[PDB]
Amino acid sequence: GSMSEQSICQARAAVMVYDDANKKWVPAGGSTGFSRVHIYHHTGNNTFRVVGRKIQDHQVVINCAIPKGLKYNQATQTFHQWRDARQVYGLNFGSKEDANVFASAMMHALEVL
Ligand SMILES: CC(=O)N[C@@H](Cc1ccccc1Cl)C(=O)N1CCC[C@]12C=C[C@@H]1CC[C@@H](C(=O)N3CCC[C@@H]4C=C[C@H]5CC[C@@H](C(=O)O)N5C(=O)[C@H]43)N1C2=O
Repeated sequence: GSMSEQSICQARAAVMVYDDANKKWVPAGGSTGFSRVHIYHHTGNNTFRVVGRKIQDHQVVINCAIPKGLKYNQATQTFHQWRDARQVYGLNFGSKEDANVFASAMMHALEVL
């Protein structure tokens, strides 16, 4: 938390999860809109996670570990995505600057893990 984790970036993005059964992206957490998406570094054990909160109502729409070896796909300059055993996640960034901020922090996490 506040004492164990440190934010290494903030970026604006609509967070989406892939509905594998329907072959469609769905808003993470149930409602379409932009979130503030952090990567948080647990400095103690050198782990990272992605945490995003809807700007409007503060709902946490994503909270997922970044595992070592993750393949992070920059599909376009403003839409990046990744997978784990359970979900495919997509970040539709509000600008290329946000995309670069977040990708730059994710790529750091992946090299230091
Ligand atoms: C082997 C594998 O798993 N491959 C993954 C990718 C991957 C590769 C390597 C490592 C991890 C991963 Cl994750 C894969 O390809 N995946 C993950 C499931 C989703 C998808 C599969 C098919 C569709 C084709 C279309 C494409 C897609 O979704 N978009 C294209 C460009 C961005 C464009 C942007 C936004 C969203 C807003 C909704 C819709 C729209 O804009 O209307 N849309 C889009 O159309 C978006 N797909 C994918 O990304």
